[PDB]
Amino acid sequence: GTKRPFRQNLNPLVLLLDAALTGELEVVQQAVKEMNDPSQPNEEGITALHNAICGANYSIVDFLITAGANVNSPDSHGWTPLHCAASCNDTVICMALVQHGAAIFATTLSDGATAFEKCDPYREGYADCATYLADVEQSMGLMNSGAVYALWDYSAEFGDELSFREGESVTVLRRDGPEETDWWWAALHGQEGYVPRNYFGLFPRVK
Repeated sequence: GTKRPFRQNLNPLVLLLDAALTGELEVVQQAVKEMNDPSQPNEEGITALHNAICGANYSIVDFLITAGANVNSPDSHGWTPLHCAASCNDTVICMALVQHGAAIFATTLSDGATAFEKCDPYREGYADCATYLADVEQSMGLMNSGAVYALWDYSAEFGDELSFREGESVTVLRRDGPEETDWWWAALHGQEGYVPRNYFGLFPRVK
């Protein structure tokens, strides 16, 4: 025990990530106060919220979302918190993410899969989680008078596309245009144009 010298400047992120994973709510709470950024990723693109979800620590998921953890943060492989939650058929976490601004149509980096597609047919809760995510997919651009919330800036690359800012309420006019499966015809400040599905949530972010 003698030999190892003590560290004077421990990294709150390393403590946060470990706590989020093992299930140490109080450690996570103190670590969040300490640093600016709870949503800060490690090398792999893994956040407190990722670890909390894979650890199945519902109390820490809830605390991290409320404190304004990035519900859309992709890891190295383009897996969002919603992808991870779906892969465990975790309907309760899927609901909490969607309700705090998760992008239902977000696609992974390699092979371009949605959260719905990551549901595990050989584990409890498959039907419940698949049903929920498919219902959110259906509901998007239909609920809230077609209003959906931009989760990033976008710059039109053709004249029939709509530019928009992070946070802006965009109104979907037509979804199922057979001409585009990944794009909606939408309205913002009396402009009309195609917007990409995967940029939007059913609810806004927390600040």
